[PDB]
Amino acid sequence: GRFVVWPSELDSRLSRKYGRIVPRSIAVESPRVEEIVRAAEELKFKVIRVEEDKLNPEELRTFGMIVLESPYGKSKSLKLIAQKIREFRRRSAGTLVP
Repeated sequence: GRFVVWPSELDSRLSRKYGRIVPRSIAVESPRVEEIVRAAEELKFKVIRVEEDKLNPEELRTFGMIVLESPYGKSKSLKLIAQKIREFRRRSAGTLVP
């Protein structure tokens, strides 16, 4: 259905109390809004709206939200998005370790 994606929800750097929803091993480090949008697009989700606000200032320096429509539930959608981002980054780096 339609739901919002907040980068913290799939960020492996974070604890669950602080917002991570996705299992630790599936989550990716510092998911960027642009990465989430591209992942959603590759998964053929419909991107409704993207908001990104960067303000000169700590943890509130960056704000980002993506409104998506997916054929799947939010939890499954988030897992697929996280996996797609990992795949993206690996493709670009072309290497496993630094």
